Amino acid sequence: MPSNCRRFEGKVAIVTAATKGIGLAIAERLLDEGASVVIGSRNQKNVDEAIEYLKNKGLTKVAGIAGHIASTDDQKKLVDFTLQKFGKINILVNNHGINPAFGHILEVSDQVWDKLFEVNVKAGFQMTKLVHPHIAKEGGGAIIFNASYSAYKSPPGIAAYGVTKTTLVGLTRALAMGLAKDNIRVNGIAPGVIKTKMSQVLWDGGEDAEKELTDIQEIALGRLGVPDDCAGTVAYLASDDSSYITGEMIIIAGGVQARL
Amino acid sequence: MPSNCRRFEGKVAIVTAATKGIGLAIAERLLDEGASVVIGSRNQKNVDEAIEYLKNKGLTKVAGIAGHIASTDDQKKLVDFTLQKFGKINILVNNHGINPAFGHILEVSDQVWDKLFEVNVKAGFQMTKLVHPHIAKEGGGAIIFNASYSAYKSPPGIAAYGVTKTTLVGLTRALAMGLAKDNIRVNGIAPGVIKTKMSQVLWDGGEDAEKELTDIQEIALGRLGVPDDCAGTVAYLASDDSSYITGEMIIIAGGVQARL
Amino acid sequence: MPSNCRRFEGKVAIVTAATKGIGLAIAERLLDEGASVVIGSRNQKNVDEAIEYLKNKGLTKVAGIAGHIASTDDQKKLVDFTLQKFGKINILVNNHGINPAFGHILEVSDQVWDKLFEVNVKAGFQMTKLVHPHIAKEGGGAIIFNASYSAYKSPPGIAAYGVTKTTLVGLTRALAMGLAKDNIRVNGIAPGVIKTKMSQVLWDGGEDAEKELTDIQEIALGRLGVPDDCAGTVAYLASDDSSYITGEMIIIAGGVQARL
Amino acid sequence: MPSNCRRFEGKVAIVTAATKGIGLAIAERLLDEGASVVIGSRNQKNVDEAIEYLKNKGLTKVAGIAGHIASTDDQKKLVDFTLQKFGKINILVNNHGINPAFGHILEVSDQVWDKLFEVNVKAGFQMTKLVHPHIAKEGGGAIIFNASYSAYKSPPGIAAYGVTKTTLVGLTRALAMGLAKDNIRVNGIAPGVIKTKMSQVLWDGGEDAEKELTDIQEIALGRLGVPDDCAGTVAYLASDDSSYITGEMIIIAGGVQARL
Ligand SMILES: NC(=O)c1ccc[n+]([C@@H]2O[C@H](COP(=O)([O-])OP(=O)(O)OC[C@H]3O[C@@H](n4cnc5c(N)ncnc54)[C@H](OP(=O)(O)O)[C@@H]3O)[C@@H](O)[C@H]2O)c1
Ligand SMILES: NC(=O)c1ccc[n+]([C@@H]2O[C@H](COP(=O)([O-])OP(=O)(O)OC[C@H]3O[C@@H](n4cnc5c(N)ncnc54)[C@H](OP(=O)(O)O)[C@@H]3O)[C@@H](O)[C@H]2O)c1
Ligand SMILES: NC(=O)c1ccc[n+]([C@@H]2O[C@H](COP(=O)([O-])OP(=O)(O)OC[C@H]3O[C@@H](n4cnc5c(N)ncnc54)[C@H](OP(=O)(O)O)[C@@H]3O)[C@@H](O)[C@H]2O)c1
Ligand SMILES: NC(=O)c1ccc[n+]([C@@H]2O[C@H](COP(=O)([O-])OP(=O)(O)OC[C@H]3O[C@@H](n4cnc5c(N)ncnc54)[C@H](OP(=O)(O)O)[C@@H]3O)[C@@H](O)[C@H]2O)c1
Ligand SMILES: O=C1Nc2ccccc2C1=O
Ligand SMILES: O=C1Nc2ccccc2C1=O
Ligand SMILES: O=C1Nc2ccccc2C1=O
Ligand SMILES: O=C1Nc2ccccc2C1=O
Repeated sequence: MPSNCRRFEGKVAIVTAATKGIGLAIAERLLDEGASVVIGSRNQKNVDEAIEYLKNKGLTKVAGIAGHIASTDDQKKLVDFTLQKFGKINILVNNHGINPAFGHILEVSDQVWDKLFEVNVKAGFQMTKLVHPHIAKEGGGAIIFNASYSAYKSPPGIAAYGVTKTTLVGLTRALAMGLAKDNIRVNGIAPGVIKTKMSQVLWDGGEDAEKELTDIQEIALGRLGVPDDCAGTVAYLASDDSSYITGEMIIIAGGVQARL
Repeated sequence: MPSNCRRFEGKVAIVTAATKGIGLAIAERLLDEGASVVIGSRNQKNVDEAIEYLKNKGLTKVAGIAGHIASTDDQKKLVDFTLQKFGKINILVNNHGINPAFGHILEVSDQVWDKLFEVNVKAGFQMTKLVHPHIAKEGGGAIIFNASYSAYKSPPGIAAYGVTKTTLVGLTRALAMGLAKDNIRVNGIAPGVIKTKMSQVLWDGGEDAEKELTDIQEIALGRLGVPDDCAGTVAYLASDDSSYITGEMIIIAGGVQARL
Repeated sequence: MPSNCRRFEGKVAIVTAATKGIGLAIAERLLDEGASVVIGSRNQKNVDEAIEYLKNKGLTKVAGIAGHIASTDDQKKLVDFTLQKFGKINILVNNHGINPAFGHILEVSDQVWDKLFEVNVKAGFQMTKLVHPHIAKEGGGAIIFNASYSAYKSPPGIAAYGVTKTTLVGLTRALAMGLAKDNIRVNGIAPGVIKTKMSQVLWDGGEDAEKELTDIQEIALGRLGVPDDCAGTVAYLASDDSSYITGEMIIIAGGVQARL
Repeated sequence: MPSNCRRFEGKVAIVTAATKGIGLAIAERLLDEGASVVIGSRNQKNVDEAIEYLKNKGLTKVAGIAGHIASTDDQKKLVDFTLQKFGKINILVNNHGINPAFGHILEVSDQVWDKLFEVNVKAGFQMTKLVHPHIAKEGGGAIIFNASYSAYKSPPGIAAYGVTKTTLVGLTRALAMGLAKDNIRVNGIAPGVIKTKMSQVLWDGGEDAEKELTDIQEIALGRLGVPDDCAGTVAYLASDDSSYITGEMIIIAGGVQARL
């Protein structure tokens, strides 16, 4: 698990929606590598539990602020809080996304459609616009989007959600092309089924949904992912180990095929 | 030009935003192949001129209705008008899209962002939901989305527009997967620079912008596209000549490379 | 059904390996649209039977020559035979491909590896080099490669074959970029499971084994392909309906997902 | 800079063609992270100079063997030499590739065509077959292919080389799917223009010819690559930081666009 990598000493990262699951694993890895990290999520109780969990592991250069990531008020509070705590921003990890609908795409109301894009796409664009001048001031940095393997392979039941993740592939690229002038690299991850609360539904009940879903999605490595399976990639994408990489998506899905 | 193809006798198609350019060329080709076609656009004057142009060529199985494609009132009027005129719907070509912004993606306001998705993505989803039961009643049919090569290669100046076209690649796929049960095939085109009013800006002033832009985009075939360059593909995708093809995008850009 | 399309009057096409299955369906469609066609395959008896099958349908502008498509002697003879019979070449359809191996990729001998590339890739490159000056002399034309959906989704059992089909995606593109100067458009089809002798092992077992295979393969349209499912696309790709399209692959797999 | 990463203590890697350029940078990075590495190339003098360069930096867990990577005799000797020196193999980096041709694809002789595939593809397949039982014996490991961004964007002048790199995208995938059972992850890098002897023709001309090339190549980050730009990615792909990732290609081209 430990890499002795210390690629983030003197860096400040915001990780949105990072009190559980993938976002929390990302924050932990950045802290392990020397970063200062601000995490956010809606519920102060989750912020508190996450901060405690991290500080119990000796990861103390972390602060947390509760807010709704699609609230323009709360977006500004998150960015300003980061500047107040640590004085600068180098890295933004847009990890937020909602998956509330489950059903046929024809049954997605216009309201739910707009809400999916508001939280899953627009809020990441808004957060990028807010952090941009601060990252640019440091001479550059990194922005990472957490999309989904469903961006490439449209899934049943949550297809509208999948479309918003396709959108993030394009948004990642567009911001990469537009922010290169500021030496800000924009990349993304596209995780497969990761065992978190959002995907609990699918794989509920041990091996039965954890063994058929395994080879129903066609996962070559024969297991579902865990949150930490995303952290090494985000750390790599935010570090100088990827200094010549921008605009790219890395699929983290155990070998499931959906593009060349 | 004439193909003697008559693949659409007894079929009814809606082509949105089809009084000029690509949409009008699509409607003309479907009419040439025996279809009944309803065209729409915002301005009644454009509807009138398009209907006249078509009827002067002997293409008389066409009707037109003016409306804003992002108005839910006007969407219902367009679909109901088609059912009133021709009794059924077999084919929907979502050709509408706006490109009002020009500038850096960081300067796209949240309002313009939402408007781009409302017209370029949501309205096509809304039109699909409206026509779906009618196409399904005929035993199946075709829905075609006009995306853009900029869905794959993020362009300068109109990057936000490009992201909405990336979205349509995903929406095309999602609807293909969800509407297969009704034998409704959903595919798209992704045209490069086509010489229309929307792209007049770029290639203005004869060969100078029509010869440098030619090999500034890197077009292997050494010329810009024209609206009719899209019609053969849409006709193919809506016909039984593509009866085993769904969920796919065809790039119509004269050999510009942006995916494998 | 007929399309009544007649897009190929006065045109000459070579279709390789076209005495059965997909190649024969392609040849038949071009002949139906007015073309003169030369077909070939190894076995003179298959040539005879194909020619008689076609001529019995009134498709008499056809001629056949037996040869091995990877033999440089036979390649020259096929091209010269076409020029002698019909005076020119406008269109080459590289339909040929073999898959003798079935098993794990690690058990593919170096010899079988090289043979797969010799027939499935090199022979299409060689045929392209031979026809090129003749197509260029007519002011341009079309070359179509029959790859496979396994070019994008690596299959079990025939993975090495799949790699040769990935190669053809690249070769189609490389030739498109290099022959644009001559107005020769190079595109490809990437069929899914098409019911022919080559794929019989997968789908033989009655219409229930097929229905099972469509669910395993995740074919949205719920059926296997047939050879004619490819013919309309090749005709479209070889016609002026695709005159602004080069370097592209069209997946013909009933909605199986393997790229955006 | 250092990363201080130490992810490879007790691991053994083979890096092919690794006495200059990208391969040497990869070997150096693995050694810096604690690995034992075997490097090879044709010329004993280059092996000597690479070994001395490394040992002068204190990287002494390295050994070298001269051989031709497409020689089955030399392939066996390279693998057996690694086992004799270090007892095991965990990691194979297939870095080798040649491009002797420059010109139009139509002028590539059949012989040069076959030689391109022999070195650039077949030798990596052969090396994979040789190392596989040894990596599998360790409970799994990693194989990395160095393809090229020209696998996705067909280049002028070296199109045939580009096709061999498209092949490697497919081969990486096929091997990923087939070696998953052994917990062997197979991934690839697809570098853009990296400043090495191989690419010198393109970028030699001073830091103004380079700046010009970055604009022609449309490199968002505005500079050419260097060998170390590849090393962090290979190390990441070979480490447990990518333990849920197999079958993927990472483009390392400073933001040049050629797939979604
Ligand atoms: N797990 C998977 O299968 C999977 C696969 C592909 C992609 N992803 C992506 O990974 C990301 C994280 O998913 P996860 O599975 O790790 O979820 P998770 O374990 O349920 O974590 C959710 C986190 O998001 C926070 N959150 C939820 N809504 C929020 C809002 N409106 N504003 C701010 N924070 C919010 C939650 O805290 P509060 O409740 O306190 O707000 C919590 O910290 C998502 O973008 C998802 O699309 C997940
Ligand atoms: N030309 C290109 O370079 C290019 C490249 C890639 C993709 N595309 C796509 O092709 C499609 C058509 O573009 P085009 O270049 O052919 O445009 P165009 O020639 O300017 O045609 C525009 C058509 O859309 C109608 N329209 C505009 N806004 C509308 C609205 N809100 N509701 C209903 N109709 C509306 C116009 O009529 P009214 O003014 O009367 O409404 C007209 O009929 C678009 O989706 C575009 O994104 C174009
Ligand atoms: N069926 C599928 O599921 C499927 C899917 C994707 C792609 N494809 C591709 O479709 C193409 C055609 O295959 P098919 O499925 O139509 O097979 P098929 O029905 O078995 O027909 C194969 C044809 O190729 C000829 N042939 C075989 N070896 C030859 C050689 N060395 N030289 C010249 N002709 C030769 C055969 O005739 P002779 O025996 O007389 O030579 C026969 O006419 C292939 O490239 C294949 O890879 C097939
Ligand atoms: N540079 C670029 O722009 C670029 C871009 C994309 C991909 N790549 C890929 O990067 C890889 C490495 O190339 P590079 O740019 O680092 O080239 P480089 O700096 O010229 O190094 C090439 C290395 O390969 C060795 N080599 C050449 N032929 C060999 C053979 N038959 N057997 C064993 N070793 C051999 C050479 O040593 P000896 O002379 O002693 O054999 C040398 O150590 C290649 O696969 C290339 O296709 C390069
Ligand atoms: O996009 C997704 N595809 C998935 C498949 C399984 C579990 C979760 C998800 C996603 O969030
Ligand atoms: O998406 C687009 N990319 C373009 C390039 C040139 C002209 C028009 C367009 C588009 O509409
Ligand atoms: O698509 C394919 N289906 C197949 C069945 C058997 C052998 C090869 C193939 C293909 O390439
Ligand atoms: O990316 C590349 N840049 C190059 C320059 C010269 C030769 C080959 C290549 C590549 O594959």
